[PDB]
Amino acid sequence: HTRMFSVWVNGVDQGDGQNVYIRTPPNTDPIKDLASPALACNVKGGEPVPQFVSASAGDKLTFEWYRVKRGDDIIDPSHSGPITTWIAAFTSPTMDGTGPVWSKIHEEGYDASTKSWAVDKLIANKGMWDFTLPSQLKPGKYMLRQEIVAHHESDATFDKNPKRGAQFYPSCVQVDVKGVGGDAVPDQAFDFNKGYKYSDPGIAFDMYTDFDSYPIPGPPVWDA
Ligand SMILES: OC[C@H]1O[C@@H](O[C@H]2[C@H](O)[C@@H](O)[C@H](O[C@H]3[C@H](O)[C@@H](O)[C@H](O[C@H]4[C@H](O)[C@@H](O)[C@H](O[C@H]5[C@H](O)[C@@H](O)[C@H](O[C@H]6[C@H](O)[C@@H](O)[C@H](O)O[C@@H]6CO)O[C@@H]5CO)O[C@@H]4CO)O[C@@H]3CO)O[C@@H]2CO)[C@H](O)[C@@H](O)[C@@H]1O
Ligand SMILES: [Cu+2]
Repeated sequence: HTRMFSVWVNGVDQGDGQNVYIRTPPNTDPIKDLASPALACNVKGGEPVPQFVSASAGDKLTFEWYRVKRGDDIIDPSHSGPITTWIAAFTSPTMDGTGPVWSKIHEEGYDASTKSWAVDKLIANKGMWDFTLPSQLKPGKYMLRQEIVAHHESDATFDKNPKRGAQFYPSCVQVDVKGVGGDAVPDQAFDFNKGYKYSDPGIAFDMYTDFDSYPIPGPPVWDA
């Protein structure tokens, strides 16, 4: 259990984002049903918030996460798994992030050298998660989506044991991308309800064995 507090732009906190520029769900509960409309932007994903983060293409962004209170333990260390970041054009305000619209822009999963997960790193860096807005990206509004997947109970699938299964923690942020950017339009058009399946070995994943690597679900990072 976890959710986002604010976004930082080149190391500058834009201030509490919850129901401002983040589509903040009412609590920290996980999505587990891969058929749920909420898989994409969580439980209030379809409700506009009034603001957009201001950034230029190429800018470094930091997503800041918390569990109960800002600056706390962030998420339970049991909750090992990867952290992926996505982009989609802002089609209309009542978009909810369903359909074939997403391109993946960053991922960290399992680092075998350190035996460290993305989540272990999120914790040790106090809920701060960094990535870059592609410098080639075309100026305009987009939704960013960033997702912690936790695998403490991914050793079964939800469809077989509803009391278990992988847990998805998606956060969608509204961003007005300015500066020069380039001509890149995100064009992987990945659909989460279609594209995440119980058969994916990055979902049906047993973290309680001697494993050497973790296959992160979805396409590779957008070639930009
Ligand atoms: O399978 C074989 C292997 O098993 C391993 O053991 C595993 C085991 O399999 C697995 O089932 C187990 O799972 C437990 C997790 O480890 C543990 O983290 C999890 O704790 C949850 C807890 O269930 C939940 O209630 C709690 O909810 C909080 C939430 O954190 C918090 O954000 C929210 O806060 C709200 C405030 O209260 C409110 O004031 C404010 O306004 O809103 C906030 C939210 O917006 O409150 C809720 C409820 O109070 O979250 C915690 C986690 O943070 O429990 C799981 C059990 O169901 O893990 C085991 C390992 O750890 C063996 O280890 C291995 O040997 C075997 O091979
Ligand atoms: Cu949890």
